[PDB]
Amino acid sequence: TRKNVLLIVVDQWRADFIPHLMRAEGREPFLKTPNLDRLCREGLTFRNHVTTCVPGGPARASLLTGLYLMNHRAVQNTVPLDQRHLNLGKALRAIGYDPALIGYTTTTPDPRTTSARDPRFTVLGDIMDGFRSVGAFEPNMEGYFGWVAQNGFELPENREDIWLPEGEHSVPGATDKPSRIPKEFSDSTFFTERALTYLKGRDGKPFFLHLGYYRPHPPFVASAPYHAMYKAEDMPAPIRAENPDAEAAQHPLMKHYIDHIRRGSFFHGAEGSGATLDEGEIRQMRATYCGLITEIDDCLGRVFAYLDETGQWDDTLIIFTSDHGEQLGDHHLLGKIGYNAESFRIPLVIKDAGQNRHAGQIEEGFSESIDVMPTILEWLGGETPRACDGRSLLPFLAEGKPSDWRTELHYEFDFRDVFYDQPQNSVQLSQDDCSLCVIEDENYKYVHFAALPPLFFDLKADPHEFSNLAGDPAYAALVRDYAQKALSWRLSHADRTLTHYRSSPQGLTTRNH
Amino acid sequence: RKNVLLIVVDQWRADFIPHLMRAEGREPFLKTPNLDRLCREGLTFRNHVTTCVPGGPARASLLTGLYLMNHRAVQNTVPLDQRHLNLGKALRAIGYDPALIGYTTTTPDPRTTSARDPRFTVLGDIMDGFRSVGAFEPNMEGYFGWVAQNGFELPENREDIWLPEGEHSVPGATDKPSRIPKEFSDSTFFTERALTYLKGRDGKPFFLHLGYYRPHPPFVASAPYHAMYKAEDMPAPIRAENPDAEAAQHPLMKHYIDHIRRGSFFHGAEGSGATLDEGEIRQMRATYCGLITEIDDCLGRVFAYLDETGQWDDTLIIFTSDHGEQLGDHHLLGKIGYNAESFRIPLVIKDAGQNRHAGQIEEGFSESIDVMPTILEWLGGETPRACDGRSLLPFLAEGKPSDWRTELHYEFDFRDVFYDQPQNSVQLSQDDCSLCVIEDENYKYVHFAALPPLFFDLKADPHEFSNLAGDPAYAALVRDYAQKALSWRLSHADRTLTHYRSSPQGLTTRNH
Amino acid sequence: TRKNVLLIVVDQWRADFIPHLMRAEGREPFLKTPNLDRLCREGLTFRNHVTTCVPGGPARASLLTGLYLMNHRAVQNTVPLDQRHLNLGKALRAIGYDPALIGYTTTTPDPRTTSARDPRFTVLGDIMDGFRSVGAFEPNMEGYFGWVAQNGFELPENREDIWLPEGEHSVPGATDKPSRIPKEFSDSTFFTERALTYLKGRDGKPFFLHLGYYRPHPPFVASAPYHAMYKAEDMPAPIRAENPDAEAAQHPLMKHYIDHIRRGSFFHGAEGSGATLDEGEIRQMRATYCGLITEIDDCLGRVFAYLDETGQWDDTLIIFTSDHGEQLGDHHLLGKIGYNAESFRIPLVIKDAGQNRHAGQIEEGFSESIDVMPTILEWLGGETPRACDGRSLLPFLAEGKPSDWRTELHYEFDFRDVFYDQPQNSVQLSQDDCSLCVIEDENYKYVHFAALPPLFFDLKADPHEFSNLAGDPAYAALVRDYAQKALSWRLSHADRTLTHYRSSPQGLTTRNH
Ligand SMILES: [Zn+2]
Ligand SMILES: [Zn+2]
Ligand SMILES: [Zn+2]
Repeated sequence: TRKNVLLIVVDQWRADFIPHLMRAEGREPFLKTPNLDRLCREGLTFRNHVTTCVPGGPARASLLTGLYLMNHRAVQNTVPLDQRHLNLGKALRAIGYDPALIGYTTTTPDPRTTSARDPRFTVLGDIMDGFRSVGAFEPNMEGYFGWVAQNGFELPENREDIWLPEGEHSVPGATDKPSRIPKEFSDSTFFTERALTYLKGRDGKPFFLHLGYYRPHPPFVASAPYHAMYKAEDMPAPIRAENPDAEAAQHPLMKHYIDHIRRGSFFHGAEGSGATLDEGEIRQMRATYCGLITEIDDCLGRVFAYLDETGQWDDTLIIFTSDHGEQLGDHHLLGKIGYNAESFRIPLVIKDAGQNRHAGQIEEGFSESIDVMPTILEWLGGETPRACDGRSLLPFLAEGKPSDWRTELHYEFDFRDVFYDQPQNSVQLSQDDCSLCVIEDENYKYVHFAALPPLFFDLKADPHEFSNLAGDPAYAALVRDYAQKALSWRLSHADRTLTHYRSSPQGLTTRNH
Repeated sequence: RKNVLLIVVDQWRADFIPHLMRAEGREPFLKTPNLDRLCREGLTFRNHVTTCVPGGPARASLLTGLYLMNHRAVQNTVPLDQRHLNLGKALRAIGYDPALIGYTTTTPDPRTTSARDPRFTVLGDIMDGFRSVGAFEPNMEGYFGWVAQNGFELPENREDIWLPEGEHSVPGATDKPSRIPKEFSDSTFFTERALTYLKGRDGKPFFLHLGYYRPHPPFVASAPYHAMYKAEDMPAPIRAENPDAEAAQHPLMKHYIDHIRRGSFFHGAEGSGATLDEGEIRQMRATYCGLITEIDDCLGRVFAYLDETGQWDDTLIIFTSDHGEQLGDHHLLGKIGYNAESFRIPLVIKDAGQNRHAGQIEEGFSESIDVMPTILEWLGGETPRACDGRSLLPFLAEGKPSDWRTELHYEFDFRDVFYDQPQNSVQLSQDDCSLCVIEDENYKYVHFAALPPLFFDLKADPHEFSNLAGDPAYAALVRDYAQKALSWRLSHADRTLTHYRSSPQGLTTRNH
Repeated sequence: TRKNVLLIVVDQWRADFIPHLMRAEGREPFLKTPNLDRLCREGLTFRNHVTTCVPGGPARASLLTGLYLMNHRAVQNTVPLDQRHLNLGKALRAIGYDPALIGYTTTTPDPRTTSARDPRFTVLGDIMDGFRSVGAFEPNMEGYFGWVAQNGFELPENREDIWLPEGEHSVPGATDKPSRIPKEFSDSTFFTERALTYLKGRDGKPFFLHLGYYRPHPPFVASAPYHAMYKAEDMPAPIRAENPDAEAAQHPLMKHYIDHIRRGSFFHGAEGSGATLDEGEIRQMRATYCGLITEIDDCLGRVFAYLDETGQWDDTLIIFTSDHGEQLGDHHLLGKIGYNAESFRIPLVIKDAGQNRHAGQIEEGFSESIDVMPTILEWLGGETPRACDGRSLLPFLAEGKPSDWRTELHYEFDFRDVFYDQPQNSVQLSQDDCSLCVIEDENYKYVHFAALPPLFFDLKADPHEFSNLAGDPAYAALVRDYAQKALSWRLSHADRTLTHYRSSPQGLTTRNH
């Protein structure tokens, strides 16, 4: 009996940019993703999914280890992932699968096990040990640019200028002008061709493949025709306080980011404050973001076609997800940082082999990126490792939400200094005191900071997190309650590596409950 | 020439230190002349706690500088991941031989030793990274063989040496001596190993962990210590109306009242730990002081040798206990649960030379995890990045650093081990069988992972009888303490590699 | 300031197929290698280089760890390489260089660090830990066949039938017909393409690249026009004994190989004994073999072009070599097996940076495959690891053969049973007794078997190893001496990982001599 797994991981794709969910609420989608729509219609779409941390580094450690950031300790980009942790790659090998990966993991190696001069200590990060690279973005995007260059397209002196907007009158920033690279040499095409190459090599033998897409990560410019596909005026408006300073008044960490986030990190060549973008420009960006999205969908179309032609579609567990979200103007922020819901809320669509008993349904239960790894391993016939914080989602594909499933969503962020951003200057704390965790449900959200003020939100009254109730004596019992939940969640999720073992007079044994 | 002598007694309560009784205006109800010497020449810390219980957790913390939340040796019989740097490994790194006497009750790491390994057969064994120079060993064979080799005839069942004298003497709280003379006591044994080690060193610099088993039970003493102290001159137990009144406070208290047995505290006895009368509890307390005095006599022997050989003034001497003991407080026997008497332990530090703070009594909030950093940096080393604890040296200089902790912290995990199954009582799986405590001079907040929490007003209710955590009027305070506890957890997440960075320039490191 | 190493490693390319050396000897070359000729013209050609063991797995382990087989213990294909041993990848990372690699290493993993179900324990071998893979043959050649499918070429049901000769009923075996794959999709073009991709991605940044070719490894069939590039009539005749049995009678190990080697392992779909190929058939094979070589040369052309275009040629150390030789019908043998010189004799050409001071010259010092790794590491500024048996060749590019250079060549072969061949059933020995070592110089060769008769050859009279003297009482003193040399070698090359260390009153110390 052949079983395949296709993990599709996009980067920076928000939860609320999924047509199938828009349609269930009664809205007409403002973008098109027909191939995703097929996955959706044929599988289970998760409405309330979060990555348990951001940015890419931490988010991928959580995704590829089943561990919360509090256990995996890859707290930011550039911070080492301890190699004691069992990653998805190493686990799949232990059950006979070859862990093929396309994309990147943005992982910083363990310094105890590699030379200080290792080139990998020179970039944000590199591919996690334990996977087989079959199409790397590679440090500095070299895999891609080499591939562009070997395809006979002549790149500019400064290679990233392929993402300047086209035409010698066009200002960098939000744009309706295409990029300077053709769609047949887009990074999304690059990864897709690597998938097709790999799958064709396999020639019907069972596979695991992590298919990583860079998009819709910035820079926010798209190859033709995706640049003009959608109109600014059809995009939803950003949700924000009256001006950048009103937003900044909420919390010191909010202020650092409002005061520090640059347009140049989201639009190639652009200059100035991300927070000072006007509504018109955010709308345009947003439409470019929709283009990038639809290109991925066109791309998934090719991968699905090859599975159909080779009779593999019904043999394959396809999971579609993102590593993290993106502010996209919400609360005057660009990117993924801080405590706001849009940075953590990501899509999850799972299509079982065969005809899916819940095909087309929308699951409301609270899932977390740490759940993916246990799901895959259980589905391929293996055990969920003891150390994992996450739990297999497979019951959702069966009877439904287990009776003891989590009742709140959990996520974390660590803002200690790295080489390109120094929150600690703004916040005046040392690195071991720069974190927060979040506890959220249908009615409230509590953000607790290691050593700064807490935030509490009535999501019925204030669903966009504008009014901190945390200092209001009238809410003492409620904030108590949520602090207590958060505390119990920590206690219950201390490291589990060896805590199930026991010496006894009858020798070493294991406890299963 | 710098020496370190770490005396770790077992089960010795914070509030059985004469020096502190005297400062409080009381007449010591026991005598510890030698420890009294240390306190007079040194600093006594009055608010010191072990960050967990029982003996393997407490010692993992003590010997790694890590809270239970990071060392994960959450109970006796639960393995200690060997990734964690221990005191002995650290000492070797700064050129000290980590000589150890007694025991650490450490369960080894399954990933680095065979399942058939004999050490997975006992509660625990000496920790990797030390030089054993006098092992209680597993099953206490090191001691027993020493008794046998000294020519003392042992009974069929060896532990019957701690049956009380006389074939008509009732096992239990007893006024009769043990069936072994003091010259073959376990405390005499450990002391003889200590003296052998020290004399072998012949003046060369030294680290030594001098472990004693006492006042661990059984609560029975060699002559004359059985009689030395009187049950009429002991402090009364502080407890509720009856077992059930106390049981009713919390489901874990119920578990322990309902299950602690007398045989775990007096050899061959049986019946319930909770149902001892105040008369019996006081007799027990008399035996305990006896065993305490016997340790003091022993340390006299070890201190004497230090004086003779000119080493006393070079030797950082640290006196402490792995954990406390209820002694019938709250109808409990042992070191379990959340009550302060299981966690409050002694700490007395005598520096080299003349002590700037000789005889003084420190009030700052110290924790067992601080001991290791203290030793290491005293001998010229660094405090490892990974340690939750902090060096105590500033207290022996100018005093409490302006950024010292303002609360005490301690944890307890009560998952099923092979001789007690609290999961049956409280109906939780193992990963939810834990609590942490957060305590200052005014309140204490005991938070459970999956049972109702406890909150006490320490002024009005210094002995933890009236849970206030469900009083709506207390919402804001109970929040505050959950809030502190939550910040402590966040702030004390594992730090092994979280200080490193990659950069355009290569691998670097943040100090702050 | 800028320093590149390109290590080119071909497979099964004999040392006596190097035009530069043939011209030096006075012979008109029977094949063409202009691009290799350029390296020779500009660099140093070593006429007496050997691989210290065969076949692929073991030879590569030696090449890439600097260790003799007596120390790396990867004694055959399928046998694990202990990971305690430090390889080229790991060394390079420790001096700041990315260990990019193309091709394959056929390394069996270390079972103590990897699960028993790891799919890498299912193939002959896979890529060695420590290298970055930027162009894998992959297990099964999937990487290549994936790249052919994706180029739009329609592969047969049994993919490997691309190497059946052209035509409805051309007889498999030594052939003059082309293969059924166009040259634009040959394996040689695949490895090349991946090379160019890699270099184009680097974009001037210093690099290390292991550029591996599969050719001229069998099957012996070539894409058009390489199939008819050379004529049987012009190919050197095989050197062999009068008949197979006569060859067999020299030693039980030879007899086992004569009796078991099949034409199918060298011509795809062929049947019969490789031993029984007549000389016409062998000459045909030799011609096709030259076919594949010149295809490689053509390919090195494109790579050298790109270094020339980009101004990198003068900044690049280029080392050209092979993992092992090939009997190519000599002694009635096909493959790389036993003790004969042609299985071990391999090419080495080294072009230093700048204008080489020994350009064109031919070095005669005895070099071994183990010396390559130290050479590269010293040239890049690092140190020769203390464990290495090999020694740096850079003095040859400076003043010349060091005054204490080895005075003999050493190589080894272990013939314990593997899944696809079982010499233990022929020679009746247990696996720890199934080895030989060779010691050879310009005048004598000694072959020492662990548990079979030894062999001794006078190479002036009998340069082709036909007349074993080892049992002639008149050579007892000479055999003694060579056995004594062999013994002294074993003793002086015992594992050095930690033997330079000492405890002392002062603490831990190191002894440099
Ligand atoms: Zn990302
Ligand atoms: Zn203890
Ligand atoms: Zn080979």
